[PDB]
Amino acid sequence: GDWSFLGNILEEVNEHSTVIGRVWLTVLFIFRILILGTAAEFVWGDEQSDFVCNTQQPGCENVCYDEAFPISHIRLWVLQIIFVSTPSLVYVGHAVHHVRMEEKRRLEGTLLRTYVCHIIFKTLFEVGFIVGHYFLYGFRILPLYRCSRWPCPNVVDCFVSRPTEKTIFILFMLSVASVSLFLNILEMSHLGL
Amino acid sequence: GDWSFLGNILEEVNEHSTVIGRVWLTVLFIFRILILGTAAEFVWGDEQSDFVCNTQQPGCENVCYDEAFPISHIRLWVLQIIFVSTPSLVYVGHAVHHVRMEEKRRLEGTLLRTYVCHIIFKTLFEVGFIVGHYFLYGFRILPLYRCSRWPCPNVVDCFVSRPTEKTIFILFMLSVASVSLFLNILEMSHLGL
Repeated sequence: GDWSFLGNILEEVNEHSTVIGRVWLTVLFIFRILILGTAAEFVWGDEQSDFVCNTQQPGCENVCYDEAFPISHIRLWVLQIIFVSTPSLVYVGHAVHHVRMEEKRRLEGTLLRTYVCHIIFKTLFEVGFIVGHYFLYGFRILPLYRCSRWPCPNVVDCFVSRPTEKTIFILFMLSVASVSLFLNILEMSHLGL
Repeated sequence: GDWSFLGNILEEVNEHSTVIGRVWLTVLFIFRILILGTAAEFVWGDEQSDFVCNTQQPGCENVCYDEAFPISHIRLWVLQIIFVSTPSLVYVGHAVHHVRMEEKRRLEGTLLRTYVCHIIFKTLFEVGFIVGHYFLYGFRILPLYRCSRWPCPNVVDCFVSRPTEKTIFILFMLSVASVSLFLNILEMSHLGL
């Protein structure tokens, strides 16, 4: 997809942020969005097309693929990016609002609170998405999925496409998110000092 | 198949037998062999060809059909006929042997024992085949057979050809065999008197 607008706003943010914050935005762009667009999206391109179940029951493949993957990982990661970005948008909006107010007439006591809260919310969203991914899928995609969802007769064997590659990228994204967390915590500590 | 030779011998027997015995041979011919040849054999003609399993596993249909029907009913009935006929052959052979012996030089004390024993053995074979059929297949062929025999993945659904018609003929043959038993018992009683 096209991320140009979000990139515009976030680049604008870069100016109004801590050094750790600029590192965080660089990470967001390079190791999440770029990889999604150029590496991961191709990996999941044939997720359902090459999902194959050992049966001749009509509709069994559509229901078994939907059971194994209620939301695809790539879409989960899209949502994750958007939600961890939103607070930064809030903060830069507050900043530009104060700027226009001063013109009509940096991290002051008024902004500081908003900035800290935005770091806090980035952290909360990151942790939430990581936990949700863990419970939904674990962190490994196994090649065999056994499904007993109607209309499938008894339990059928279905086989996932590219399970090892998908696992590699799952773990890669997990690590990127953990790095984001570390950065957020160090930024809170730096402000504290 | 061609039953002409057995028919020759058994027709020869008809002369050397009790009235109940002639009824028994008439039953054997009309209600077992004729039906097999003209009715039942067509019913089971497509037993494996129209046996269908819901799977795309190669070899699953050959192993699931062999599990459901280790011996086909028609072949079981063939064997049954042959084995219940053998003792009558023994007895008529004994009779012709005594005839030739007398020529060189009816139910006497010598034959009577053999005759009674041959009735007894007809009865034993009939009972044995009936019991064996009961344990192997019950007396109803259900339309759905569920099979978990390698190479089938998990349990698969297989569907039998002509289950209701096959059930009708199963019960018909059971009844014929029971009539044979009643005849044998009445023949033993008649001799006893």
